[PDB]
Amino acid sequence: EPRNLSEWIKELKKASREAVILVEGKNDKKALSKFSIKNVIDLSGKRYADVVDMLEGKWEKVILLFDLDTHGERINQKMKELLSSQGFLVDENFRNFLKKWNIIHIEEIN
Amino acid sequence: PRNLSEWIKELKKASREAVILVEGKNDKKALSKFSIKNVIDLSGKRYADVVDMLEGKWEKVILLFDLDTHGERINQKMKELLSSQGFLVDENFRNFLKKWNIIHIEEI
Repeated sequence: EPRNLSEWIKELKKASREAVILVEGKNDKKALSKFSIKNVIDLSGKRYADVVDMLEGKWEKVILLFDLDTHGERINQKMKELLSSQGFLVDENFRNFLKKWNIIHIEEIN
Repeated sequence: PRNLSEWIKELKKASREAVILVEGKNDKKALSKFSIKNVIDLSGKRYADVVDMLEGKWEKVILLFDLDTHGERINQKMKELLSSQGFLVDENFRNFLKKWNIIHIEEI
């Protein structure tokens, strides 16, 4: 749907009122904050189960936004499997959309 | 160490006296192939989980995070945390990789 990064960010912000965004680092969270996207959880420094416990009974959907490099893909797969196993709806549409553009690290949006 | 082979030999020796910290499970697996087993992977753990695992058991920790931006940030974070908690932090092995331009532990 989005034609450019600007529209992608607008759509992500709207979606963030209905689902939590998961990223790897604090800097990824900061980059999103600049675009007024605040409903974000950074994984580094947390057990995977900590994310589950934080979302339980509060959010049903999670938007996965890990980097598009090998490191990010492994984490993406791990969290996708974990969250789905715990009953959460996993949204990969936003991350998959970025695969068509020249970007690897979410931090690049800043 | 004069080369990567000796670096591995020295790291293995040092791993009997200090714990090695890496970012991922795959980095840990890579070291395991060289019979270096005293390694903790950070992904999936709270920074404080590492402190609790080492307290009273190990006094020194060898930092072996990748040299990329992601790795350097984690290296600085763990260096500051571990030192604040009383652990001796060893960056000598990692710095040798910097010298040989070895960015990822999995590359070894």
